[PDB]
Amino acid sequence: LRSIVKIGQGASGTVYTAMDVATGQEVAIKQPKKELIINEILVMRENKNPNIVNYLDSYLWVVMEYLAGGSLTDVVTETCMDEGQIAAVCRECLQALEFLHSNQVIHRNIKSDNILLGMDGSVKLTDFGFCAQITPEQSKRSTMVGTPYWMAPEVVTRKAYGPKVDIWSLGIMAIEMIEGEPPYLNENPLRALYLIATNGTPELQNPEKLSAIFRDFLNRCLEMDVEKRGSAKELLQHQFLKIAKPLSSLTPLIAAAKEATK
Ligand SMILES: O=C1N=c2ccc3ncsc3c2=C1CNc1ccc(S(=O)(=O)Nc2ccccn2)cc1
Repeated sequence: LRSIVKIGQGASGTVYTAMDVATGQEVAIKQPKKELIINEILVMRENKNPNIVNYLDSYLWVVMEYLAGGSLTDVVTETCMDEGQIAAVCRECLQALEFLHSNQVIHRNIKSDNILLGMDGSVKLTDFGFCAQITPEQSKRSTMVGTPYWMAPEVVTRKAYGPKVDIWSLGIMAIEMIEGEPPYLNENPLRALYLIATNGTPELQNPEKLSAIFRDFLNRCLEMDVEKRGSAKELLQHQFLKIAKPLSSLTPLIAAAKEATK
């Protein structure tokens, strides 16, 4: 409990900004279910990585690092991304996922909403409120947690699921970067859950627009066979990531996004 211790929209609490007095760093400060809070700070403090929004301190308040580029959601809903930019974002997210999975942590809520962007093009992950710390003795989980449209079918059907569900969600995020929305978004969340259960691997509106390499990456991200689905370390070696652009190539997207949402 106590043991470990304005850009605000209502959200699930509010957000503000500030500056470091001594070093000058700019920081962002977040201001129902406290047990999840305990899990969240514990997981955040011991899992620092360049591709994760780093947790600074706590006081309920939470101080974490500053990224002024916004979230990937504004980019995917207001801009058109090309395969190079998508590959760069996917590589950053896969690096974060490899780091977490090597530490036996499953995010379970990967989506464009939980990706933050720096003005330099930095791609980072956040929102650990839905973590799953697994172990050799208990390495699977059946709780139906996450956001419906991004949830893997094995999670939806409450089967035994592992870290690769994150991979599935990453694939859904890739569809976001292609079409602007995850599959079934016009449907309500419950019908969306049923459609994920009954259809399986989602179909793209216009797959013809994609290179065979990108289709291959998606097919290895959205494979129903968990053994056949790729791990983060396996996917980091995919040829798709070879056509990745420099992160500095996301700065225009960010610039476009802020123009669109103003
Ligand atoms: O840098 C950040 N680290 C964060 C960690 C968690 C978190 N949770 C919600 S936001 C956030 C974090 C940020 C930055 N968040 C952010 C929010 C809005 C914008 S913005 O493009 O919309 N600019 C602004 C600025 C003031 C008021 C409203 N919007 C930019 C970054």
